[PDB]
Amino acid sequence: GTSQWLRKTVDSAAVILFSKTTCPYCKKVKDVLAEAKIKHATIELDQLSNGSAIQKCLASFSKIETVPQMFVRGKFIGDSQTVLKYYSNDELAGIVNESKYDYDLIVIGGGSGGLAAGKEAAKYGAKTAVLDYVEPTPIGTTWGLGGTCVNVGCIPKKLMHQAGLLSHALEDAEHFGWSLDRSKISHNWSTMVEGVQSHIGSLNWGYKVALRDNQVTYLNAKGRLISPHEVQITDKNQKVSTITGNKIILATGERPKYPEIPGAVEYGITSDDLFSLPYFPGKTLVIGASYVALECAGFLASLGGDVTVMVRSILLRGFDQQMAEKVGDYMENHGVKFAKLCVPDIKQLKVVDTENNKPGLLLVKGHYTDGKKFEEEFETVIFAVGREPQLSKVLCETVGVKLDKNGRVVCTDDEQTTVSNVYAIGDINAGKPQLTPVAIQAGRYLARRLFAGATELTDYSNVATTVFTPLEYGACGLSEEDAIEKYGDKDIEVYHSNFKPLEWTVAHREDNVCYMKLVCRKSDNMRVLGLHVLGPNAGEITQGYAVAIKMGATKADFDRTIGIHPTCSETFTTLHVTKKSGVSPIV
Amino acid sequence: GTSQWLRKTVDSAAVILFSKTTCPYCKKVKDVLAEAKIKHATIELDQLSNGSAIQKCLASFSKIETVPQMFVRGKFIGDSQTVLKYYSNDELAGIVNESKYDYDLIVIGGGSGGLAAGKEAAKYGAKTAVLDYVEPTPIGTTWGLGGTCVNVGCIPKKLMHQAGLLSHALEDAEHFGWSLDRSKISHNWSTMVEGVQSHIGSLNWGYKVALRDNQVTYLNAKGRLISPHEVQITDKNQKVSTITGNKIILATGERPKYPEIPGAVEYGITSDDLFSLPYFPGKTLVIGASYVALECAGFLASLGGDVTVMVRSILLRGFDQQMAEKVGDYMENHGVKFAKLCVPDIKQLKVVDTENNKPGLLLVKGHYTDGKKFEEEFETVIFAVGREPQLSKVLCETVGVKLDKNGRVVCTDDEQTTVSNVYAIGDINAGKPQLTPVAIQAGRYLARRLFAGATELTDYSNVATTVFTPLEYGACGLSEEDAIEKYGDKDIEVYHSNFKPLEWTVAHREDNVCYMKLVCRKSDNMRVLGLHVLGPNAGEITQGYAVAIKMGATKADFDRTIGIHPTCSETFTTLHVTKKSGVSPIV
Ligand SMILES: Cc1cc2nc3c(=O)[nH]c(=O)nc-3n(C[C@H](O)[C@H](O)[C@H](O)COP(=O)(O)OP(=O)(O)OC[C@H]3O[C@@H](n4cnc5c(N)ncnc54)[C@H](O)[C@@H]3O)c2cc1C
Ligand SMILES: Cc1cc2nc3c(=O)[nH]c(=O)nc-3n(C[C@H](O)[C@H](O)[C@H](O)COP(=O)(O)OP(=O)(O)OC[C@H]3O[C@@H](n4cnc5c(N)ncnc54)[C@H](O)[C@@H]3O)c2cc1C
Ligand SMILES: CC(CO)(CO)NC(=O)Nc1ccccc1
Ligand SMILES: CC(CO)(CO)NC(=O)Nc1ccccc1
Repeated sequence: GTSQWLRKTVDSAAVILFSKTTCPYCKKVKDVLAEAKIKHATIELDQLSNGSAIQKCLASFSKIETVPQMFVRGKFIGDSQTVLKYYSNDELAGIVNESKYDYDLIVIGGGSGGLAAGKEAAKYGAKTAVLDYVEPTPIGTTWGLGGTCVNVGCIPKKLMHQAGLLSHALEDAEHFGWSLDRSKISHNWSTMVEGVQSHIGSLNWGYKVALRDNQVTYLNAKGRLISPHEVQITDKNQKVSTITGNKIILATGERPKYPEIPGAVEYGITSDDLFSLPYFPGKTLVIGASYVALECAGFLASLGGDVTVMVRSILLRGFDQQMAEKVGDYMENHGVKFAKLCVPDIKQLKVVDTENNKPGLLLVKGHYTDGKKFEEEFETVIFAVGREPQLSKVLCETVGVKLDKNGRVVCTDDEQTTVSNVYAIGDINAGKPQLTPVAIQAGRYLARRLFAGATELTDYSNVATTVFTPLEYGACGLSEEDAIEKYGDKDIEVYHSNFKPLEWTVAHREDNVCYMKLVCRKSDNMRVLGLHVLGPNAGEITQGYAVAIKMGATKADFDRTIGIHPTCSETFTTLHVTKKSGVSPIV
Repeated sequence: GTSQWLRKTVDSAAVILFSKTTCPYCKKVKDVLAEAKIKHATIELDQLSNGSAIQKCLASFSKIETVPQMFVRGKFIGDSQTVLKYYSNDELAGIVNESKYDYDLIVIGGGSGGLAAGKEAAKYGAKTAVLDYVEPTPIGTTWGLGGTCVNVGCIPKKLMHQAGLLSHALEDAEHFGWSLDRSKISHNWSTMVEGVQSHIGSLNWGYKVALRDNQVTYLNAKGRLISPHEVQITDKNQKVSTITGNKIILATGERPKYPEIPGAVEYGITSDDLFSLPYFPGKTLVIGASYVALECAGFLASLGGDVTVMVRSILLRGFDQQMAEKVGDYMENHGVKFAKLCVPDIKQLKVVDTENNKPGLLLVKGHYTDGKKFEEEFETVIFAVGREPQLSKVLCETVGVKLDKNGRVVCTDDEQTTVSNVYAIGDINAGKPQLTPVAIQAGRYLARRLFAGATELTDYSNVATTVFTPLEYGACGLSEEDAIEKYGDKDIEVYHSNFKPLEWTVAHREDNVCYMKLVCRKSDNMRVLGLHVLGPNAGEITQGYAVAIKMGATKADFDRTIGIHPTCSETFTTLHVTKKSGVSPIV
């Protein structure tokens, strides 16, 4: 396998040096390259147990067995004498810049995965271009470099969640002795939006600066792959041209869906529009039941809004349903109205006021499963009914990249498509968790395999999540129902408990609402298959346990670890009530 | 070893039944015991790989080899026929209540460890008494059942820390769009104290109820062990008497120290007085540099107080000193004044006003190492210069319990003292981390070994901690300097990074102040020896990683785990900058 690995590494690396840490000839080559500003990968054979065999395999390309050996785009360039010869004759820059293609890497899509991949590739001498374009929403909203998370996703959504959490901080502060009157304080939507957007703008700019400082070419242009190595680009002035690249990474993400009902596209909005909305939403209907639907409904209500969520069947399909029910129950007790077993069939009553920055007014008609009609007025209607790629705008069908029935790219476990120089990362990679840290790990690990000879793959199993609803829900591993489906009910033990944060005591909040559980496999030493927690700071609670689950933690490992007091997370270290026992989990 | 274990178990268990889950004769004995309200331990031999051998060893006491076999205080009572015989003749209650001693267990001290031990022991039929008495402070402060943490420790200190955190929540809420003016809001100390004390009172009462519901005898009396099995008690009316017990658990904790300078006892206070203080402290001097000193100084300043800390040498001796310096630097930038390299030499200017509930006024004189004099007026002076047991008030020297040079009890790894029926748990156990979850685990695990045949020991290694200063500091494992001392500098690699909470962006708080590091051992697969984090919610961040460290996590385990976004804790999953490299950790 050593020989297979070396051949793949030489063929794909842009500029790579084989070396040993103790060789002065290697040092002199490194210094020459560093003086001429030639970036490159380095593999130190004396730090690999397999290095003596690698040194022998090198001779298949170079006909020598010594170090240093330097390669450019699949071709042996020289040993120490040869490299210094090129340098002395001002020949080196020309050799290390010679390519069949304009770029070693073209990334189509400048989001979480695509930016991480392009920056990492450039570190190893890959001449890289990042393409990004933001197709405007139906009402015309657009934004800058950085993708869905930075502009219309994790970042603004958690900042608005923080604004909602502070409403309860203001309430709590009275009980802890502070002299404010919460009932006389109001929230200004546009003041919050301006602060959120000023931070997003600093991220847009920071990404352009980072690309420039890594020598990456940034093009604000729509990309379309028309053959394995050719990308057609259309710029802001509609000028069309073609660039070529050796490796291609598709990283174009998804966009929100609309239901096919009259008025939906013309009068409703999505999460794409919400985070820069110039007017306050007012009385709002959220249609949908995804984590996006519930997170948005949740902070709108905490800011003081009149909020309804219209649910076709269940909440958070695909998540543990006991946990999802507890999430929704908390929201209903804290102001959110729910129209259950209900679907929509939208009429405009008032146009948005772009002068006084005030919302319009809409009539929503729908129906319930019991036959009753739904008819109610709202100032804003938000659709959160899923997301999808539109790869037909990115990818000519004749190139030969295989898609699945949902239109996502079918990849091997190293992100390779059915076209061997083309790779896909992030939300468009079929079957993978659709999360920002996953896309970043995929893109960075892929760049190292392509251009630095790395072997490490991304591990997509047991990736932890957090839903940032008013009471947050964190999880890692299997839901209880999926564990029982896989192993049978007799092989599953579930430990659980309610708890109360210490911070809730003086504030007079609820006793037996926060909740956690460990779903375990009896016949495998009580292995922890899934961990679930409903409570404040659930993302901070969950993260560290994801390392232990990755390592195969059992119930005994949780028991022998001592808790930190006073914390919410410490309740995981002393769990003892099983579901099979029927004993109540309440405190 | 099976035979040794069985003999120890029979001798010490109060009421114990040997059984198999599938035996109907065992079931009938369980039902009779449950009807007569006789609590007991149960060991199911068919759930132990060693059970066939245990069944044979039982014959050394009973001369039979069948199940069920029932034992009371070291004596075989009978098989199924014999037990039902006693029940039918109204003889059973008399047999299971027969003892040489008043109690199977006496616990001296009703705190974290002592309450946990007494409640667990009672579950297995041990007739238990818990003794608790609170010696008043010099000014007369006293409190109810539950020990140091509940009354004058973790619980009130974290609630007052929460009150201080809310000051910054009020400030932040303006930037997130809320219409309050922080500069017009004040804090009322006594309103906060009343709420904190109402919660503590609910815990005092809940413990008395829990003891009553477990059939534990609670005596509010000072205990003194005068021989291995005799405890002399003095009650609230000064009446003296003697009770006897089979096993004794010493769990009496520590109390604050004072420096030996004029005026210290008469005019200063300690943490024992602070948490129920009827007047606001006003301009305050904290003398000391322990986690107690810095936590108290920190929340007093966040509530709006004029606070000075007087430091003899370093902060947080025994903790990682880079981390301790960052903690103190944050406090100094946020209002706390520090009198460095300074010691005190206290005069009264005004007596405390017990009518208008206002503090007095004090003159503090001291001196610096450079020869300058310290002289300044303060309304309150708090000493936080360490804590100590006073076991000469608990333990007659003739009993034979060995103490160390600091006066703590010298124990084996199962908490046994040099007197074989006497055990020590919690803060008075020499050499152990002095923390509430440690005391609870020790007491509960000990009760199960004494009265239910358990074998599991408490693991005191790599127990995680959190200091609840204004910016919190969490840790698990070795400090960097201790790791280098143990293994040498060439064998240690340190990965580190600054970070900024997303919540701090819109609030305009500091860029490169939060900080984390992983201290690793190169020659052991980059094993993580210590983890350290300075930031919000540091206790929630740290707890879950303590399970992975207990399991032997390496740097590779941290790398392959995916982060949760956006969280502070996720920065641990992507660390790459080493200290040896000299690259800056800033963002
Ligand atoms: C409301 C919401 C909240 C979320 N919250 C979280 C959260 O808390 N945590 C989390 O981990 N994940 C969260 N996510 C998911 C996260 O945003 C995505 O998983 C992540 O952004 C995926 O990144 P990506 O690189 O696959 O694509 P994207 O980030 O979508 O970036 C793709 C980019 O390519 C551009 N593009 C498309 N076609 C072309 C073309 N032809 N030419 C050029 N450019 C093109 C797009 O306009 C976009 O800029 C959230 C998502 C949403 C919608
Ligand atoms: C200010 C402060 C803050 C702290 N914060 C934390 C924190 O955040 N987290 C943490 O884990 N730990 C914290 N601790 C430590 C924690 O309080 C102790 O580790 C824990 O209380 C130890 O419990 P214990 O059972 O050993 O003794 P204690 O809790 O002290 O209980 C012993 C009891 O025995 C009584 N007693 C003494 N002598 C006799 C006698 N002769 N007869 C009868 N009764 C007697 C005492 O009055 C007391 O009620 C803090 C401590 C302090 C002082
Ligand atoms: C406890 C329980 C179990 O089902 C009711 O008994 N909760 C819900 O049903 N919560 C919910 C809230 C809003 C929308 C959908 C579900
Ligand atoms: C960065 C550094 C390093 O020493 C100063 O250069 N910090 C301190 O010294 N912090 C500190 C604050 C209060 C009391 C004691 C120490």
